[PDB]
Amino acid sequence: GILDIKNKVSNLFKKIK
Repeated sequence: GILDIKNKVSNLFKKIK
């Protein structure tokens, strides 16, 4: 799931702050 996985990357974007 490409959209799935990029949803995680999106989460990691705020999750990293």
